[PDB]
Amino acid sequence: MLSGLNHLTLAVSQLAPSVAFYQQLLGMTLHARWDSGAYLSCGDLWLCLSLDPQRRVTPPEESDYTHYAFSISEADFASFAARLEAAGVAVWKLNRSEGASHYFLDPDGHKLELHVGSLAQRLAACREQPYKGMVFF
Amino acid sequence: MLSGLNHLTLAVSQLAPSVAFYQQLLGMTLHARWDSGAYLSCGDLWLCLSLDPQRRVTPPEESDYTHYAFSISEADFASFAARLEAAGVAVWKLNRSEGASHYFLDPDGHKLELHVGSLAQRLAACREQPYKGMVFF
Ligand SMILES: CCOC(=O)c1cn[nH]c1C(F)(F)F
Ligand SMILES: CCOC(=O)c1cn[nH]c1C(F)(F)F
Ligand SMILES: [Mn+2]
Ligand SMILES: [Mn+2]
Repeated sequence: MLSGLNHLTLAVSQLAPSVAFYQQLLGMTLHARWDSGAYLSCGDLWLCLSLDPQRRVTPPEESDYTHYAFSISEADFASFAARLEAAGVAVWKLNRSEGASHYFLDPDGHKLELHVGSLAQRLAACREQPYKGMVFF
Repeated sequence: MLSGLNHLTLAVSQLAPSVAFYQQLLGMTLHARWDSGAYLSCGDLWLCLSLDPQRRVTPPEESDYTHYAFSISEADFASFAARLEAAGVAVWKLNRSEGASHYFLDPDGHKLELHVGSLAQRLAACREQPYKGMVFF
């Protein structure tokens, strides 16, 4: 069967600023780069940045809710979010509808998130403050 | 410091067919559903389906290369690809890279992939045959 995400590939319009964002600003590990892409890791996540002439820099009001959340500890969350804010990283959402999260944009408008907590923790929180019509299996 | 992918959220235009696709066709575990979304798991992956009227059913020629690859063993790959083919799931690309890959579309046109092989396997292959302009770190 399927077991886990093998990799996440993000199309990027300009490779160098995107590599810098994920490696320098977000602290991911850069393993390789080439004329048309880069491979990074974030813990056990394999991230590929793929230079794509079709990628457009997309304002958040023009894209749907598809988004990518990265895990961060409760101890590190607030200072990392504040550092992104002070660095001028654009945002896309403010209301915490799914727990402790910070919503921010990459250089091409990919919708990213810092989140504290696992799926198990989110299900437990939802039992007390469920979403409308929620059923648990 | 970021420790991995916390969750992947896909915006969907119709919740019921998307739940059917990810749970029944792709075999992911459904943990909860509410009027506007669902939580599933696939190995370590936390997947959220979020009902979003802004989601367009998007032909693959009209979206960029951003895509989501799921892990499967080599031994299971061919029968899973055949299951998708029997279900009429469209393919958006042929494999031309190392490691088995099957490139398929979800009901809204999200670009998915089945892939066999890790980042370490890819890096080893690239060291032997580097892409144009490739540098390692
Ligand atoms: C850590 C300094 O970097 C930034 O503030 C920033 C903001 N957007 N991209 C960056 C980058 F690429 F330099 F990492
Ligand atoms: C793709 C090889 O280039 C690199 O790894 C790299 C890293 N900083 N700058 C480069 C450059 F200029 F070659 F694009
Ligand atoms: Mn989220
Ligand atoms: Mn891929």
